[PDB]
Amino acid sequence: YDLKWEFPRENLEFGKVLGSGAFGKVMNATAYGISGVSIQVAVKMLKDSSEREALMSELKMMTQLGSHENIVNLLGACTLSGPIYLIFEYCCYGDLLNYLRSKRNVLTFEDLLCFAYQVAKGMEFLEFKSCVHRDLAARNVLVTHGKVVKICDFGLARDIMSDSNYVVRGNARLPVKWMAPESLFEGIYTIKSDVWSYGILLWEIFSLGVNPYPGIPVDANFYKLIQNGFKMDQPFYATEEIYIIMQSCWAFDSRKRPSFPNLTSFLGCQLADA
Amino acid sequence: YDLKWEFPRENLEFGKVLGSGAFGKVMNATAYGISGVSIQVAVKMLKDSSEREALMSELKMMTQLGSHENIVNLLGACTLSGPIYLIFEYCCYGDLLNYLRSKRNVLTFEDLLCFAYQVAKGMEFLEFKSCVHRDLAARNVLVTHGKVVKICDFGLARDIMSDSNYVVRGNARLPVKWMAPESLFEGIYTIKSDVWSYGILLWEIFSLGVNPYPGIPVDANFYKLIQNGFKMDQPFYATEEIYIIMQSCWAFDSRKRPSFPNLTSFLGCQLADA
Ligand SMILES: CC(C)(C)c1cc(NC(=O)Nc2ccc(-c3cn4c(n3)sc3cc(OCCN5CCOCC5)ccc34)cc2)no1
Ligand SMILES: CC(C)(C)c1cc(NC(=O)Nc2ccc(-c3cn4c(n3)sc3cc(OCCN5CCOCC5)ccc34)cc2)no1
Repeated sequence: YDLKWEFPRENLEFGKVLGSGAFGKVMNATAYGISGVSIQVAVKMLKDSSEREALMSELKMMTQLGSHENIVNLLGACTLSGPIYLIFEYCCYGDLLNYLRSKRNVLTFEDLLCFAYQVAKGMEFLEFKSCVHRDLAARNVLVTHGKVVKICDFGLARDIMSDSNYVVRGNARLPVKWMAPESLFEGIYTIKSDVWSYGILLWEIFSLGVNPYPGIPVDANFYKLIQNGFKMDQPFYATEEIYIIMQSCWAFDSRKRPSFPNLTSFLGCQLADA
Repeated sequence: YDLKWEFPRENLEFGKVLGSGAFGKVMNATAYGISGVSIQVAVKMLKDSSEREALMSELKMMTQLGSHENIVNLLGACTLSGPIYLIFEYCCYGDLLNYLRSKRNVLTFEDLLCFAYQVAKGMEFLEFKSCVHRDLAARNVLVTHGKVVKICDFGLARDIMSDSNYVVRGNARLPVKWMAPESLFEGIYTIKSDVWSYGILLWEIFSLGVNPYPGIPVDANFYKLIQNGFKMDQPFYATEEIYIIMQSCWAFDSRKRPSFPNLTSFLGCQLADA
């Protein structure tokens, strides 16, 4: 743990709560001298030592990572004289899933294309840094000024007990509709697992925030539907090209899916034309 | 049949034979006053009235079609005082399949990308004109000056009795490895059937002319292999992007394949980058 991250907690001026869960929360705050004179920041904190580490493990993970434009970037932390705080960039428009739903500032197709592009840029970065995201969805992407989007993970700051998209499977509560077959049936999580999730995230964007596999519940039939190769139909705001791209992320063989460098090229092409 | 097509057969100066079959042939010739003062042309002709029409039906089909750059274009015809001739543009480098094989003028990846692009341009044209090609392969594409490629059909000017890629199935001899499942199992031939063939043609280009499904013979197992969703692995000269594109042409559902306008956009993007 580098010392340059350590930020005076007294310089933090707390505002409203941005998200809450059973383990922890994300507050909004004003931080003096971390950038102007002060900026808006988002602060992660807890509310049990089995999770005092899971935060600390997130702390060292975010510092090793390095910054990217399409990632919620760490600015500082408080880890010495009191409770642990992780200080992030503030994304004033909240998560992408709600942002899309509320937009049903006017929203164009090219914006949709941009959102998709930036997320693939951000996952390309993670691929390079050799990370996997175990919960990649639209709800785990934030929106800031200038239609910029940043990938994040609420993790302990989301109440999964009351989120219907997290389904009890085995000794856990998982976001099943976003998960790859190897994840579901072998507990495997790779960058290509993320690619499958990205495909679902594309569906989320170009449906404008419709729940994946709409009208289909998560029961015994769903797992056999996925396992027999079921794929969603085209979402309303998808072009023909995008749907094909979206479909490649859903190859049952994880080896047959595109990489994120591939996805960035495919979507870069679409942006240049659109 | 418009009269502007009618060309004086005396103005034709015949050279070598460019292709032969059981029904007819394609001669090379010099035609005076059909364009310079004279040009090289390719002439289709027969060698039985059940095929005197199949040629005449090709004649009226090529005149209704209109010209495109990536199509072997009709220039004139002789249909009044003697045997029927159809006068086409001359493509001096022969068919694309041999051209690739002999190149194993130096050949670059971007040329490969261009070949693929032009063929999709040409099939996009046919799609618009509401035609299907029932035999789309690399062997049915010609190469001219400037690395330009033009789609064609030898048809009666190819000896299928001695071409191992035409397999006896039912009461016919068909190019099985290039054929879509609906074609094979329902006798259906649509523009999306052509899309599947285009996928195989891509494989041909980026393998540099390797026979599709190499090491796999056309027997009972092959039809059940295709029917159970078997797809070729990546050809040696394919990039990651191209393979994904190539794979979309092979969706078992014909409705899930890209259109040719789609393919042109996908490959146009790749050209712009490469
Ligand atoms: C990606 C990677 C590296 C794997 C990772 C990240 C990670 N860790 C994290 O991503 N941590 C983290 C950091 C910040 C946030 C976060 C949430 N919000 C903001 N930052 S800014 C914000 C603003 C919000 O609402 C504003 C008002 N809106 C408009 C009006 O209506 C209400 C909504 C709501 C939530 C919200 C979440 C998680 N650990 O690993
Ligand atoms: C597409 C559509 C509309 C469905 C269609 C087309 C259609 N009908 C047709 O496409 N007809 C047609 C017209 C021309 C040719 C043809 C063949 N060749 C040429 N034109 S120019 C040429 C030159 C060749 O060799 C030159 C020397 N090479 C280099 C040295 O080694 C030897 C080889 C060989 C073949 C050849 C084929 C078919 N009917 O419908």
